[PDB]
Amino acid sequence: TSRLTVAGSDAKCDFPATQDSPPVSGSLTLSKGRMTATFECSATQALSISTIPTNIEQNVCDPKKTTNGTVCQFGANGSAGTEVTLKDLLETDRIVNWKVNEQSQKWSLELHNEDLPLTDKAFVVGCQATSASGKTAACKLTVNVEARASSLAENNVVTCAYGKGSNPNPVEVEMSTEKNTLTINCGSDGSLQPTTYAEEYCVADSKDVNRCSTTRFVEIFPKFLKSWWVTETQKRTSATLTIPQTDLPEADQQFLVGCVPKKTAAPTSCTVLVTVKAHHHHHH
Ligand SMILES: [Zn+2]
Ligand SMILES: [Zn+2]
Ligand SMILES: [Zn+2]
Ligand SMILES: [Zn+2]
Ligand SMILES: [Zn+2]
Ligand SMILES: [Zn+2]
Ligand SMILES: [Zn+2]
Ligand SMILES: [Zn+2]
Repeated sequence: TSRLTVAGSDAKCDFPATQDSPPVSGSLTLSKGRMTATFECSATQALSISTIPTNIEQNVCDPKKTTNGTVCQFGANGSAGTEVTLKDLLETDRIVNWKVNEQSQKWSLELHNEDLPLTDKAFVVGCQATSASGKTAACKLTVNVEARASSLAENNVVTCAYGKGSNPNPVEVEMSTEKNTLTINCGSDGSLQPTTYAEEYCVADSKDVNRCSTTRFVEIFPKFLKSWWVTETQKRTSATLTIPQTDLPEADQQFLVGCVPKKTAAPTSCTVLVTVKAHHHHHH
């Protein structure tokens, strides 16, 4: 016998059955503002509980990774893909793991903003209780992790993401004398748009990088040179435009670039709508 309870981002599995049974299954979602999941597994005195994967403090299951490394087993028959680390599933830099609560086992997973992926992710963890050749029951928990939002940071650095909820609107960016640079980071999941960004932009009227009509940058910046763009050379997924401060246009112009999911979780594109303000002192 198995029982799963879920309220917000806290899940509890509780384990004398009529017959045997598939894993009791449920889900929860982590995102900005709901960054901590908890998982508890408890059983009556005669049952031993294990987790799936066997070490939850090191690994989670990727149901998408089936051809593999080590398989995530539920019961004698069941499978939920393969063991991955969270940092690998999330494609992020910081080591992130479920943590045992020290003080009926319970675990906590706390994401930080920097842990939020560029694309929508899901993983699976579970508990299995074995009777004293013994009978099992299990709970299966799917945790969906929503992609970070595409965003603008100081010094006009754009972080693009591609999740279902990542791109409600274009990211609006101002350039002017005091703010004469633009950096676009597509990450390894994305590609700079237009592909010809070193010479061209997308006409801004579409407000959507997915509807990109290319036009030459010289048409709006008469002094434009290709050298105004520098691309990260090992990383061709980031580039920075620097308009020399005396070379800003004499009238306001607007252009669009961005990041599209790479020509191959990632349903949306990142549109960056740039307004170039002539005769503008942002801080004064
Ligand atoms: Zn942190
Ligand atoms: Zn921090
Ligand atoms: Zn990826
Ligand atoms: Zn062209
Ligand atoms: Zn002027
Ligand atoms: Zn100024
Ligand atoms: Zn301004
Ligand atoms: Zn400022």
